[PDB]
Amino acid sequence: MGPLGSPEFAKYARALKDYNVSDTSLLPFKRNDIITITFKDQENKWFMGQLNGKEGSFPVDHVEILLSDVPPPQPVHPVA
Repeated sequence: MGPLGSPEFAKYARALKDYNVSDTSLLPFKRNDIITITFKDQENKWFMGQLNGKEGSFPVDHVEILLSDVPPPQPVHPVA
């Protein structure tokens, strides 16, 4: 064994709580939300994800990572 070859990566994520952002460049959402990880950033600080017509970023302080890439049961209600 020379180089470390291991399956250490991600694919999907689920917001653990509500997140807010103020810069027209982030991705705000609510608890229990599946954040479709579209592009990892620091794999520890910020994360580029997107969901219901939303695409931006969010800190790891409130988002889990789903390696199995399985779609969990999520609610759907467009606020008006």
